[PDB]
Amino acid sequence: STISFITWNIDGLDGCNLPERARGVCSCLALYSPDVVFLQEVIPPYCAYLKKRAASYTIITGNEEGYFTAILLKKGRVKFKSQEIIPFPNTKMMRNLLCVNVSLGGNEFCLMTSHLESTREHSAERIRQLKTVLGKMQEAPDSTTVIFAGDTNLRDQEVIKCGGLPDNVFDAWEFLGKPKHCQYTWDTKANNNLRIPAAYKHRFDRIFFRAEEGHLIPQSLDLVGLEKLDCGRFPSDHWGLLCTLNVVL
Amino acid sequence: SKGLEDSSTISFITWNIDGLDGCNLPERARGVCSCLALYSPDVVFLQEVIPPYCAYLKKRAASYTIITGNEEGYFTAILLKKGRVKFKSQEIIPFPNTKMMRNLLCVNVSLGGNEFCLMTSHLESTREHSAERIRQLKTVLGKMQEAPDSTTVIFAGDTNLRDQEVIKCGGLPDNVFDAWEFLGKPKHCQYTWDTKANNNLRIPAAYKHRFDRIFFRAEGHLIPQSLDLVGLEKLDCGRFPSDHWGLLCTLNVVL
DNA sequence: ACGAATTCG
DNA sequence: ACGAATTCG
Ligand SMILES: [Mg+2]
Ligand SMILES: [Mg+2]
Ligand SMILES: [Mg+2]
Repeated sequence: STISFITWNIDGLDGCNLPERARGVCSCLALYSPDVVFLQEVIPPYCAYLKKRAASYTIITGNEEGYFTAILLKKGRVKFKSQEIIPFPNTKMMRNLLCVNVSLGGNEFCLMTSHLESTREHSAERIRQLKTVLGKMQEAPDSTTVIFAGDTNLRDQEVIKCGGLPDNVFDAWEFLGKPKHCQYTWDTKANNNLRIPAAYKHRFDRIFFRAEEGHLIPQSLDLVGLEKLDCGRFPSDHWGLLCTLNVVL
Repeated sequence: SKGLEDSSTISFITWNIDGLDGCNLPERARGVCSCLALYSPDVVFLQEVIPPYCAYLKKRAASYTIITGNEEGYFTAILLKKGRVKFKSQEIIPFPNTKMMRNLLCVNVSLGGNEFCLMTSHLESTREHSAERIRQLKTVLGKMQEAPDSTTVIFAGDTNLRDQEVIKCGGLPDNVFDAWEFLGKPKHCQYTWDTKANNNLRIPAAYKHRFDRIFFRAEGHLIPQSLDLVGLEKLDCGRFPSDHWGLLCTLNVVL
C-alpha cells in the first residue's frame, strides 16, 4: 500500500503565459500520474481548466474567489470521505488550512495543504499559522495517517522559533537524509519567472507527516516542473515536489 | 546665572535638529539657539548637524565650543559651555557597517570638579535597519562600560530605538540606567518624535516614539533631577525647530 | 515572492 | 523619518 503525490505552488497570480503554463503543469502531472495533487495559488479560471483537464480527479478547493489551494484525488485510487477548512483568522492574504479525509483501500488518511503567509515581513503570522497546522495534525485518530504538503514560506529559523517539529511529526526531506538535489523549491538563479536579477533560494515547499511507527515510510522525493516551456519560462516560479511513500502495517 | 548652590548639577540638552531639512533652516537654528540661551545648559548634544548649521551656532550660540563627529555630510556635535567646561579630549569610534555615516562621538571634560565622558550618536534610522541599530547600541554600551571607574559617563542622543530592540539587546547593563526610566517614566516627556503634534515632515498619520534617550553609568553618584521636552513652539514660519523634540535634563553628582 | 529603494497617505 | 504599498535591481 503506497501513496504518491505532487505538491506545487503553480503561480496562478502570474497572468503572463498563464494558459501555456497551466497546460505545462498538467503535462507534468500526466507524466507522473500521482494519486494526489496539492496545489497553491489556483485562481477561478485555472480551477475551471483543472475541472476539465483533471476530470479523472475529485477536486476540492480552499475558496471560490481570489486565489486559493486545491487538493486533487485520483478517482478509483482515492476514496473521498470529507473536506474541512480551518481559517487563519489573522491572515491578510486569504490563507487557510484545507484538509480532506480519504482512504486508499484499508488505510485512512488526513491530507492537508496550505499556502502560509508570504514574505519575510509576515514572519510572525506565518509562525502562528504553522502552529495551527501542527495542532491540527495532532487531532486525527492515531490509526489515521496525516500528511501535510504545501507552500510554507518557511525559513529554518522560524521552525525553531515555533518550538521545532513535535516528536511525532517528520519532514519528508529530512527523513530521506536531506538530499541536495531536491532541497530548494524556489530558486531565482535557476528559475527566471519572477525576473529577479539576483540569486536567492529557499525550501519553501515542505511535507510533514504523522504516522504510527513505520506505518508511513517516504521512498522518494524529486523536483518537478524543471523544464522551460515554448514561451521560454517555467510552469511556475516554484518547483513542484513529487513524493512516493509506502504504508507499512 | 549658575551660582554656588547649583555647582553639583550638570544640565544638558540633547536634540536631533534636522539639518537635513534645508527649508527654513536659518530660522529654525535661531529657534534652537533661543532655547539654549533660555536654559543655558552646560552641554548640548546635537544630531543631524551640517556645516552651515555650525556657522549658525557660532553666531547665535557663541558661548559654546563645538566638537563635531565629521566634517561633511551630516553629523553629531557636542557643545561645551565656555568658562564652565574644560575640554580634555575628543574620541570618535566608527560604526564599520553603517550605511548612513553614523558613529560614536565622545568628549572627555571636567565640569564642576568632576571628570565626565560625554557621548552622543545618531543610531541607524528606520525600522528596516533594526539589526544594525542594535549592533551600534552594543558598541555604545560597551564603550560606556570601558570608561575609567572614576569618570562619570553620560550618553545622550537619537537612538531610533523601539522598546523591543533594547530587550533583544538583553536590556541595559547592570550599572547603566536610562534617565527617563529612572525618573519613573513620566508621561510629559515620553515621546520625543510625534507626527500628530509635529508636522515638519508632513507625515499624514499619527505615530510617536521615544527615539531620543539618555543613558548614564553610575553607585548613587549620579542622580537625575529632572527631564523636560523643549522645542514645542512653532516659529514665525509656522514650523518647529525640528521634527524631534529636544530633551532638557539636569543631574546631580553626589558624594 | 528576494532585498533594497522609493512612493504614498 | 511612520507603515503600507509599490517599484527597482
Ligand atoms: Mg507566489
Ligand atoms: Mg527510494
Ligand atoms: Mg531625521
